[PDB]
Amino acid sequence: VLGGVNKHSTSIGKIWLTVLFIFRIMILVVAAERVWGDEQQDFVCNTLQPGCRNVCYDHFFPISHIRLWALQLIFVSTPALLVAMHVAYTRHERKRRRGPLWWTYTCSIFFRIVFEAVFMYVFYYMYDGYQMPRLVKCDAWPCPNVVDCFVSRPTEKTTFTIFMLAVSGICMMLNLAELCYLVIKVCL
Amino acid sequence: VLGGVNKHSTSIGKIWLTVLFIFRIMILVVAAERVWGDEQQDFVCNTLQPGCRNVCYDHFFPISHIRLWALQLIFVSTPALLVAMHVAYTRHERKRRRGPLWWTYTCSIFFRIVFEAVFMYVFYYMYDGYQMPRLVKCDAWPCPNVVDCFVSRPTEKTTFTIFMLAVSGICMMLNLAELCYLVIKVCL
Repeated sequence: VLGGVNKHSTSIGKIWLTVLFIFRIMILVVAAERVWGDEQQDFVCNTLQPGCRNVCYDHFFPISHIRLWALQLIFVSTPALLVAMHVAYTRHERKRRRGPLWWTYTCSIFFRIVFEAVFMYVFYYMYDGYQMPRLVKCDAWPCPNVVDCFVSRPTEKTTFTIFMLAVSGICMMLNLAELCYLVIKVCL
Repeated sequence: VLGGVNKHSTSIGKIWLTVLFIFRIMILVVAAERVWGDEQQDFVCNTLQPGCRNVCYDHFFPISHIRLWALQLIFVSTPALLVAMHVAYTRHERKRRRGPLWWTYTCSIFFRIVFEAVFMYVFYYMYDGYQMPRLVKCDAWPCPNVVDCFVSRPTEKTTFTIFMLAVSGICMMLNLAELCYLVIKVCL
């Protein structure tokens, strides 16, 4: 909350973006330890081959969904943290002894859009959609031929994937609107 | 032994065919209860699906090898048994009150060749050779995808298959030679 206020921030940055960020954190907290807790423990494969469970789970879930969202939240909140420290350092120096603050705030907004876009592209490149399947067919060594494996709670995981994707898309739109608001105001 | 002697039988029928028939029976006796005893019990499939062991074994071994050879021995010894009863019935009637005996003996030889050839063709139509595989890949319902299954004692079963096939082929040749001996003698 505190690390989201600047003298150049409009109502969108002060209120709507701050609420959405808290919204994403709250959803992640309630859906991490309980929904994705038994992702590998309850991954059931129809085989007698030792080691097939480990390789098939790792093949279809190279990075867990909750870990991807945790990384995204850390990345998109870094530019806001950098701006706050720069403000304090400048405020300390000014007392001791647009402008520079305008460029730092504008640059932070640009990096928030880039980090938001990159993480959703990685999601689509890696899981080709939002729908988690009930069944996966795995043929990696040492599994013989093709082995059927069954995912834990596919429907609940699909529902939360839609929530995070939708809010992330809304956050990118709000950041874009704020960037356009600052550019046109200084230009015209 | 007794049911293999007729007044029209040459040395081949009296000696060589009788020894070969005893040879096949002796081999079958020592190789039935011990080599094929655990054919299904030691049939191991790499799966957790219930019922996959039953359907895959039945798919690849519709009739056991030993049961096929037992049926063949019964069939090829039937014409010899029929001839012996006809001789006793004729001998009883003659006392009570070439020729007919020549045709009965000749017909029995012809049926022995036919039964021998039919059972060998059935073996090749059903198992496409004498080599028993170590591994069979089975995809019949309810087995998921393709399941690996492992045969019990494939090498020992292959060795006895060669023995029975070789002796059956020799028995067919000897029967053919005896048939030609009788035909040319009566013709010329």
